[PDB]
Amino acid sequence: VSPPPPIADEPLTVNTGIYLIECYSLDDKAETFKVNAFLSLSWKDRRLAFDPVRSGVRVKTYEPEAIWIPEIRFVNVENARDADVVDISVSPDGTVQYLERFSARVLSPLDFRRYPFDSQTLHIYLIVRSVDTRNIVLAVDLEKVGKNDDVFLTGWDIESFTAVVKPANFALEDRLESKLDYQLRISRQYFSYIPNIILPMLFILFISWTAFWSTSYEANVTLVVSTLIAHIAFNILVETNLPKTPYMTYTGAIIFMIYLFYFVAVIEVTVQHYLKVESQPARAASITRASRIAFPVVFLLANIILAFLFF
Amino acid sequence: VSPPPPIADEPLTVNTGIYLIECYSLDDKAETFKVNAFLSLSWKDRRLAFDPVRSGVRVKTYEPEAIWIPEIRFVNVENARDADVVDISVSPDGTVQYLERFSARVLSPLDFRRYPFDSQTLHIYLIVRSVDTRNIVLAVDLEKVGKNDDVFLTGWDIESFTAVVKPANFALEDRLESKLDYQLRISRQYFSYIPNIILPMLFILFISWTAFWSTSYEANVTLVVSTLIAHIAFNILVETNLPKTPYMTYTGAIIFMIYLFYFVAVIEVTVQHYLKVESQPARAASITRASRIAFPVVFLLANIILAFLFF
Amino acid sequence: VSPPPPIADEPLTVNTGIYLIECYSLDDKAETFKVNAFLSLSWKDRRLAFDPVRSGVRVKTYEPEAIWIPEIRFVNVENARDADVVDISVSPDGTVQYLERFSARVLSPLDFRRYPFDSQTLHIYLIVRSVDTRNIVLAVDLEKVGKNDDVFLTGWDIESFTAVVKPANFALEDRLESKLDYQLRISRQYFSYIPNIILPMLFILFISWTAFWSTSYEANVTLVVSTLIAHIAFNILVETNLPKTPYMTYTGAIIFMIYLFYFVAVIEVTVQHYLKVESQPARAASITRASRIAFPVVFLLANIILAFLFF
Amino acid sequence: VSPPPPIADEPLTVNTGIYLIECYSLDDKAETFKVNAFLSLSWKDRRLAFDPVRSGVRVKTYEPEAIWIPEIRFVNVENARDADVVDISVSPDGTVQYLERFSARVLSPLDFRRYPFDSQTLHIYLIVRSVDTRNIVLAVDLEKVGKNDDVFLTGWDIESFTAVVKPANFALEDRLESKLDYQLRISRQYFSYIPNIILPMLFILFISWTAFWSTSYEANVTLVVSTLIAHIAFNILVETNLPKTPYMTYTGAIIFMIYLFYFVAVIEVTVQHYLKVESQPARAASITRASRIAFPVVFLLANIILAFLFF
Amino acid sequence: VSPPPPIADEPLTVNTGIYLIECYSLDDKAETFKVNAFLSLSWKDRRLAFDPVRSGVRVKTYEPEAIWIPEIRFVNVENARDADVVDISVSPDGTVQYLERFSARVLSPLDFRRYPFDSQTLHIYLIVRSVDTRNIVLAVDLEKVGKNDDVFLTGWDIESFTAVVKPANFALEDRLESKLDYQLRISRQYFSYIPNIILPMLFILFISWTAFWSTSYEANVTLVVSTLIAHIAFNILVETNLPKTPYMTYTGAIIFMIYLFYFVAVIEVTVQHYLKVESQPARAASITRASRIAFPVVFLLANIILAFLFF
Ligand code: NI
Ligand code: NI
Ligand code: NI
Ligand code: NI
Ligand code: NI
Repeated sequence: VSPPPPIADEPLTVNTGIYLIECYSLDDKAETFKVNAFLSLSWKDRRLAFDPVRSGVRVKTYEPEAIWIPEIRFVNVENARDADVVDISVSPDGTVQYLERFSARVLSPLDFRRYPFDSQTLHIYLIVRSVDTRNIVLAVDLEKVGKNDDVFLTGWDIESFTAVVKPANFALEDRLESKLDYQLRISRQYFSYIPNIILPMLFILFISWTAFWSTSYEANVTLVVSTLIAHIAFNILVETNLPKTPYMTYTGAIIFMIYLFYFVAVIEVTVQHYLKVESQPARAASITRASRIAFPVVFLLANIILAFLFF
Repeated sequence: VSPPPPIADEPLTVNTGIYLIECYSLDDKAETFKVNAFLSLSWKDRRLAFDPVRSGVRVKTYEPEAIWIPEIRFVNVENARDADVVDISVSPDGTVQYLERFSARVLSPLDFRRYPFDSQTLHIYLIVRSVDTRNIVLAVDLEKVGKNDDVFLTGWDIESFTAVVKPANFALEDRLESKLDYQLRISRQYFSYIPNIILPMLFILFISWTAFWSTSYEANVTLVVSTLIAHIAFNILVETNLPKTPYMTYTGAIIFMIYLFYFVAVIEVTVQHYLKVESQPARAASITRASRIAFPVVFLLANIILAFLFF
Repeated sequence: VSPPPPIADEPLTVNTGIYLIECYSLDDKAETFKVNAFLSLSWKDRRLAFDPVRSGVRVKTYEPEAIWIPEIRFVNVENARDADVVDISVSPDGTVQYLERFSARVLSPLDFRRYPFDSQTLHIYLIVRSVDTRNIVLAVDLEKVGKNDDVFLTGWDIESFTAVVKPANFALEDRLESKLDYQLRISRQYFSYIPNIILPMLFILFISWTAFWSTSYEANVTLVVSTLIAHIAFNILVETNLPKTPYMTYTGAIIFMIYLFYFVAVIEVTVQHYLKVESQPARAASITRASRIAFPVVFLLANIILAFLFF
Repeated sequence: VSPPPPIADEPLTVNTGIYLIECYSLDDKAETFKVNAFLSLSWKDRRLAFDPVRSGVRVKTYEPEAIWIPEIRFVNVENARDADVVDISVSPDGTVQYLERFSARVLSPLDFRRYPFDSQTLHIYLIVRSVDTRNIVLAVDLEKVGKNDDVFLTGWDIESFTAVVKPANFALEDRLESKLDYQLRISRQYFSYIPNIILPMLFILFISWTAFWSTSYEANVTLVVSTLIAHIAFNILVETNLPKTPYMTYTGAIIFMIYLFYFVAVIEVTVQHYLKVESQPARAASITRASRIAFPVVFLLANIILAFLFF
Repeated sequence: VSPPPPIADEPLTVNTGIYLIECYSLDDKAETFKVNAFLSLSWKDRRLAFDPVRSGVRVKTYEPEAIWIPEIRFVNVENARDADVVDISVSPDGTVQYLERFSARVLSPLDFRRYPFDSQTLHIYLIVRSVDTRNIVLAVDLEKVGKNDDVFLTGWDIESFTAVVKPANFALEDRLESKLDYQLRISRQYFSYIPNIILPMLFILFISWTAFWSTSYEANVTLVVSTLIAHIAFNILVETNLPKTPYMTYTGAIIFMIYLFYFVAVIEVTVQHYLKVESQPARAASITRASRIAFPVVFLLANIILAFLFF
């Protein structure tokens, strides 16, 4: 088999569509997601044209090996898609209608800068390589691009599944390549982060600040060091659900900043004890009373600055 | 091969049945379960009809490639099912009886709102796409729907395995689609959660309340902060076996609430110490004595409110 | 190909044997184990009978596709076995000798009630479904059931590999099914549990009891709360390599009970401090002296009761 | 099919090229990385030469089975590459242009000596074994060696992808072997290690040094022992993202050294208490004041020595 | 195809060789290792004899399907090897030279008794089953047994790769089997265990011994209990990289022994406090001074005894 011959000099247009059946395993660390979908393909092959009166059939069903089929591939997949041909139908004018159901593990970078209040645009790149006989170009039929209503991605809200209608045509290894960008827009369900991570982390930090209403150095050391220990258990838990980033994240910035608050609280507790031992308690009292206001105020202002820089 | 021709204009009815052989790996985090079952299919193909007197056989056995077989698929599967044809039998009137044994990893959402006292309805969606020649519709043969008595799902009680007899007929990519819903009802075995998670978590909380029978600030700080540390090691264990939900769960609500009790206990311990340093112990004594009753009472009432809202 | 015809009306007997080559990956959490073995099959097919003088051969070697072979399946496997046919030999009287080497992941429930002093009976269920032409029944040739001497299952002692000679014949979807039970008896090597889990867990508990020889409330709080923290680090470890059981395990019972001992020790430490603050030390001293005997005695008796209930 | 015959006695030159499409899963522990790329092959087969005037075609497209293709393998792969032939083009002189898209898991040792400020040279070894008819030699077509601009390896900067143009020709199992070395140079994005590991680890260490401004033995013991506990919860995190190295790593050296600082701090805290109990506080004061300068100074100088030895 | 006929009654000798290309993933817990190697086979098949003068050719090249090839298998593999035939060369006398490149996951038990100063003998068992026509026996061609110089097994030193030249011939399921033992001798690179596990574990133990230079019960309780807590984080980290054994390991013995030292240190700290409260400090002082010598001395002697028993 060889590609359909051009009537003039035009490229062969292969109309595409992806219909999502299942979306699962969005792996934040691996920056992958698994997909199960329908891939629809359509092109004109005049050599397959027939007369409906003479043949007695209005449509002709072929096996993939019997006819020419464009070699359509995905760019950003781990391995080639697991595909099963559902139907191949040829109309009298030779219009081929191809339908396959496939499953694939897709590589798609994630921007964690605004985590856990982030939105992502997952990509599925469709590609076709031109042949020596003729150039093959891809097109999107938007009416054949969609998703099942039941498509759910645990911990995410699915906004839209669309395609950038204009393909990216370029040369690769002395042959033209036609690339389509299918985009799955998702937004993170941040709800659970508030009672499970944000508030417990704030509670232990506020507990360390009770040392500003205590003159007992031994109890203060216990308060600040134990909550810092209680905080270490929380930081590690964050940096095992996310991959190693070259940039600063919203949550990473807050987590780092909270260490400074523990560090300055230890300095305050040390300074307070040192002055009282040095028979300067009136002074230690001024630093401790100022700390009661300074620590929550600086914490609030630093968080407003951070939220502003990130959002 | 082509589909059986209609006598009038009627759709081809494909009778289905699923008999569960094995149920395993209910993954709460992934919201998947693995299944090993028999899939039975039945339809009339008049082109395969025969005379029993002339043929000398009452039933004819065919290989899948020899005859037309409907392309039946599962909607909510990770990859296409691993299937092995067991038998194909044709009766004299042309009624085909197809039997295959398959294994599949099924995507089925779980509602954790009442965890660990939750019940679930797992779904297995059977689907068939109509062909150009004729429309294919699915039906349930209730006599061929069941499960092996030995079918066990570790940590769960299997209630029933039934099918919604009326299919969901709809258009998908300019063709008719007939969908059946097979439902596996299960209820969680909550027993082990009581001695392993609930009671140990309550023990450490009650230990923090012993600070209400102590005037020693340094020992009180040690009691409340250390048990809060012990509590942290328990929340992490629970959350890592469940996915991220946009709603509040029963266990998550209790776990969050217990933090407030640790936080208020620290305030009480701080207030008590502050008043005694300020030479107001009669007052500190009133707050501490009230706390002895308030903390268990508010804990009991808040749990009654939570149990009411969730059940 | 069709099944061998019956001389009278008798069912076709398929003699079976399983010879274990490798046993690996006994997964306690998943309740699975992997197996690599030989599966031998034997049956009489008179249509394959030949004269040795005329044919010039004493044995005939066939390809699986050339002759009729019974569809033998395993009941309790995750997916269908990975099998490779080794040999098919036909004797002059039509006796077929089939041999395949296979590998499979087997689902077999484990009873953890006596863990880590437990024994298990792993099962491999062989099954055959009858055909319309005739009924197929399975048989065990005990001389063809065995295991390689080098077969090792890490952390377990392999006792025996036998088969329940009488098959379980039953009707399933209007056809006879013949099921054989192959049993692999194993006993857990409990040795390492003594120095690695049991004794370290007992050491920290006995360390908490040193608080009964101390009047220092602050040191006592540190002793009991820190060892309870040390006990938490050991419980989590056990409840990860074990599934969520609807019943109570031997180790689970001991682990739960040890919490009560920590809880009562905290009450004692609190009661002791409260009485001394109330200028009643003679009384606190009586409770503390009684606790020195009561705690180890109640611990010993409760363990004797538990060992009796479980063994 | 047989290899192309030599015109004189020359070896057959197979021109190669690798174009990277995807780079993912650089597993530090396993010392592997996954690759998805184009493999281009080119050689002259005179038996396939044709006249463009007579044939009416300027290029001829063949199926892999129709013509002779060199058996090209990768040396350092876990299993054989998953390959799909994209195109086979023959020019009139018989120059074959072969193109396949493949995916493979590559074994490439990593040098962690300078971690997390390390750079690596990943290798992909191409190999061909000579046949009895003639010797096959590999060559690099630099114009067909490259990478997609979007090629990203999470946590790494991709510097270059080049090939050592001269093959390593050698005898292996009584036949000639021609080996090419494709090199992917990468440098680690160390940025995130500073706020997530380096600074938190330094904060807890500096917190232990506050004991040099305290005379309270009980608070000092709490400061140094608790931060050492906090440090233990950091060493474990690093040594589980790397394999077992026979040499010393930069990070491993720092982590080990920090233990000595905790150990000497405990000695100082013990010596200080011992002298004060022995009524020698003037002396304990001299050691404590010296420690305030000695500990940060020795820490800085030891880190300068380490940085010098490693970089 | 059928096996080569015997000239007299002798068994067919199949000469074997394994050449290691890659060694990776030595999994201590699973007791497996992955291998990528060349498997060479050689046997005489007189039916393939030819005259070099008449045929012109000195060697004949065949496709695997064209000639008879012995069914060679590996005993201790998880699944059947992934094999690709490289070459099949037939010499004038009928001597066949077969070469394949394979990859396999090998099951090989590991003796952890001397861990981390252990050496292992990994096994690769080659096997052939005799046929009805004649008996097949295996032999080792030592000239075809080896390994690539670049073969590296991370964390191990590769000593030798040899074969036990004499096969183990035995009857299995009424046929002869010929088994060869290929041995890969390796020794563990223990270096990193010293700064990463051994010394940090010793540091925390020595820190607990500072309690013998302190009269402060509350600081002593903090010293011994906190380092015991710091020790638990080091036993779990070790016993998760190794499987459960029925015997005792070197590292396991040391780890167990260190618990006794923590336990006796708590007794000493308790006895010291008890005597001082009982107005017997002269006696408490004698026990504490003796402990300063006894604890390091008994630790050294117990380690000498352990090293002697294990090495
Ligand atoms: Ni497929
Ligand atoms: Ni299958
Ligand atoms: Ni197989
Ligand atoms: Ni492929
Ligand atoms: Ni292969």
